[PDB]
Amino acid sequence: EMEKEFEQIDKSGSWAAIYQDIRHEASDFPCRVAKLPKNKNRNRYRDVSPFDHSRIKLHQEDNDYINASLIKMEEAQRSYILTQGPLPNTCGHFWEMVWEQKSRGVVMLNRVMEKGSLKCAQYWPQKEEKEMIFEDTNLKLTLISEDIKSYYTVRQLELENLTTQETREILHFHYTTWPDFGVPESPASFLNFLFKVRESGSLSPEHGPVVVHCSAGIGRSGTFCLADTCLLLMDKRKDPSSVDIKKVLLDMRKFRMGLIATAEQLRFSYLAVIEGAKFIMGDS
Repeated sequence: EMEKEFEQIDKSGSWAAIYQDIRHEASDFPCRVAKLPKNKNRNRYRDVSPFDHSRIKLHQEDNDYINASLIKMEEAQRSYILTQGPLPNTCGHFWEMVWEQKSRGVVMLNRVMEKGSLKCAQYWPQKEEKEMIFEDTNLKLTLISEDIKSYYTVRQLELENLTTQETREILHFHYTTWPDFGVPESPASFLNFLFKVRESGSLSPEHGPVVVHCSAGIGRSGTFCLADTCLLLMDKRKDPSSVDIKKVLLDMRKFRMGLIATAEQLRFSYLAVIEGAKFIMGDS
């Protein structure tokens, strides 16, 4: 299994080089809509944009733009929407997208404030008595309950379409202990969070794709998604060896640029995968 390749790269200190070549090989597609002057304030990072071919479009004739990409993994048959942490002006959009795409879960792998700066808006209500209503998108959001734990918190939110008056339970999985641009050192904590996300059914085919985000929606998001798909493919085939993580990542990269922000996050992905393989291989 890839545990050997890991053993090698590690003992050869080739992680940075391995990673750079992935960059060298990554797809390049236009992000023209993202770059339109009108969408300037809809993007958190000038350098992180959704390709036009895979971007999620809002169902509104006004401005259908949201910095979000539909990562569609055909082989594994799993889809994810990776997106930047919503901005003060784009939280309505974010929830409109969650609604229109029929998402059931939202995986947040960052904190509103990191390294002294605001890396994401507070797009969800922290107290059940104080719900949020997104006037622009005409949606109401309410916290029904939350289960806070050591390094993560799961929240149960109710999103209501004030138009159709319809209601939906949205599960919010928030990893609170993962360093920006970092690795959550210990595949254990990551995998435990991953499996909690899985067990919720949020990742199931019967639901729209799960919305995964961090600040830019490429580093830690890439990691979550990469480790999950790799484990999914090993599962389908019940054959850990048939999985090439670099090929998997390069395929995710055709849907959104920059997934896996540092060589360590890549190294971490192997770790989480090789270790998650245990369980996936019958050692539940």
